[PDB]
Amino acid sequence: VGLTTLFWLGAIGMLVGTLAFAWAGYYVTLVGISGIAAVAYVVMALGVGWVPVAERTVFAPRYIDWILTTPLIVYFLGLLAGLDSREFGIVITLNTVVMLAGFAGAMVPGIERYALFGMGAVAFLGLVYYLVGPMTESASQRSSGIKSLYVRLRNLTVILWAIYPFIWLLGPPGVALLTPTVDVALIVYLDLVTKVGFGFIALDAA
Ligand SMILES: *C/C=C(C)/C=C/C=C(C)/C=C/C1=C(C)CCCC1(C)C
Ligand SMILES: [Cl-]
Repeated sequence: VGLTTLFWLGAIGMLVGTLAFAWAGYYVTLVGISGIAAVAYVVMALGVGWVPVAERTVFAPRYIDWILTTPLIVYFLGLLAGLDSREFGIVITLNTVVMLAGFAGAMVPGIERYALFGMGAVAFLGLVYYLVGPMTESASQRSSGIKSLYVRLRNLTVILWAIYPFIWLLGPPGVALLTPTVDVALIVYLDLVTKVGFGFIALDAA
């Protein structure tokens, strides 16, 4: 099982999700979430964007993907919760800090990269606070079914997103403990669940 095989698997999974969401069509956002990831995985499957950094290999399309798709996931959750256009700005700003810090830390060869990782971790804790607190208060004002859908997507999001920084740190970008193949396999699984699984839970409730 090679890296390219794993990338193709993620590509296929994102494509199936993309077509499913487009057919059922919120729906436009889900198409963007999995559609963008599909492209990133194909590019990586073709061997494009594999950037050598010191002694590790960094996958640049992954971070462009995350920077564009994760704010769309937060946007989807913000619509469910009924956020005013100002609350959107805070959470999307916090999200972008996490994503940019990870992208920069991955691309820096020296230990300064752990300083960038730490900053993303701090901003992530602030993002979790807004999901579990203010956004949950806001979602409470909606129908019982909308509130229930928000809570289920929120917990899926919070629990799984919290695993990514550990995979990053244990993988090549960090202490380089986990091997690239295992690290990639774990992230392909998480990407598929936080995007396509996310989407199908929304379809089921609709
Ligand atoms: C579809 C892709 C998803 C949902 C990716 C999520 C990624 C994260 C939640 C990553 C978080 C990180 C930290 C909290 C600190 C810095 C390193 C990151 C980017 C792995
Ligand atoms: Cl990476």
